[PDB]
Amino acid sequence: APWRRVVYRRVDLMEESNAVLYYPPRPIGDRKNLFSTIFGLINSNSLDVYEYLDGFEAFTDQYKIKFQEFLDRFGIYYQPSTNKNAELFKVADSDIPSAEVKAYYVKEEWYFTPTNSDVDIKIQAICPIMTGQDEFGEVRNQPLFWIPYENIRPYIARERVMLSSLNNTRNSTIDDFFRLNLYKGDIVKTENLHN
Amino acid sequence: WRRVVYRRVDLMEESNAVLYYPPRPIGDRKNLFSTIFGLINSNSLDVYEYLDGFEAFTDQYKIKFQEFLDRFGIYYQPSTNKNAELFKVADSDIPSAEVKAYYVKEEWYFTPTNSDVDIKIQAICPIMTGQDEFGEVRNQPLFWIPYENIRPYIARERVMLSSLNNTRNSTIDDFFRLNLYKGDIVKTE
Repeated sequence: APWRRVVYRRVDLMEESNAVLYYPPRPIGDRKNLFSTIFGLINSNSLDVYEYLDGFEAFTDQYKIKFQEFLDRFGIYYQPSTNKNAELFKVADSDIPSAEVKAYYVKEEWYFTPTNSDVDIKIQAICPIMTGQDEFGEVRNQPLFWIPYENIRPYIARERVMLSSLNNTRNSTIDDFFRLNLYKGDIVKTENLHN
Repeated sequence: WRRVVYRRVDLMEESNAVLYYPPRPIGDRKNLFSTIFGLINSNSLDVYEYLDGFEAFTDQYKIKFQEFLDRFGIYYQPSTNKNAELFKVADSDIPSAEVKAYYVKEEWYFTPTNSDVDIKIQAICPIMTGQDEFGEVRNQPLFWIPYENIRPYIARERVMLSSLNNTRNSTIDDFFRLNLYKGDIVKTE
């Protein structure tokens, strides 16, 4: 009787509708983009992120990202932290690949409501995709990790963003952008859920 | 004296086709990736995480086979004999046909003899080409194999080479040790 599916969408930050998640490419003054926010939150032990696996998502302790391994894997320069409670490592903004994350994978869950006869679309998780040259000169698109939407929601609910579709209200947040499905992207995968 | 050189070895090229031969195990004949995969599954080979910028052959970066299978979407089932294999993996799900290149890490020794450049293989990295869960075709370095770890096994793997006038005594170890592979330098340290 219940009718559910999982939909994965590729959200390109170069498109006007999604540009809000990219500006500024590197932090300027008080403003930073979504990736710079995410990176800062992982470094401050405020956000649990999970390994990108090809074919499924597992938000378990086994697949929880080991931040140092992540930094070493993607060649991000770091130094020891002078206060382990504030940050796991000392990482300068210029070494953070916030300008290189030009797309996100967005996992949604579609739920049929019996009484309403309508379908509810709810964001479940997001995955930043980094574009850049590897150590061997190859340009690669690399999904970095999965962020369960519940983990990031308290922080993006406190991040104000201007949206032309919302007539540039100063009350809209990044959480509103995702919850209200204001992002645009193509469906890259679908999975029917079998209860 | 020493210098680290990385070479991309394309398995499609005639000179390197011997490492790709056959794309999947034809009865008893298996290619280099199939041998590697089989040894990791039988707990006979230690392989290490591919890191962008450096190689660390330490316990911290040792590949965990199940995590590797999950990460690269290789279908597996529980093993019926844990002593022979960690997991039951069908040949069609083993990406032996999708590994069409390797990164080869070389140590160059130079001397004061003259310009003796002696090239010693240090490690190899299979590169898998294929579509991910989201339809994107990607080139993915899988892991680093220290050459010493694989050497005793590929020293027992016979291969026919036209450059060696098809002797039945040449091994895959000879192919690597004698620098019979061909490829472009992609990085120098």
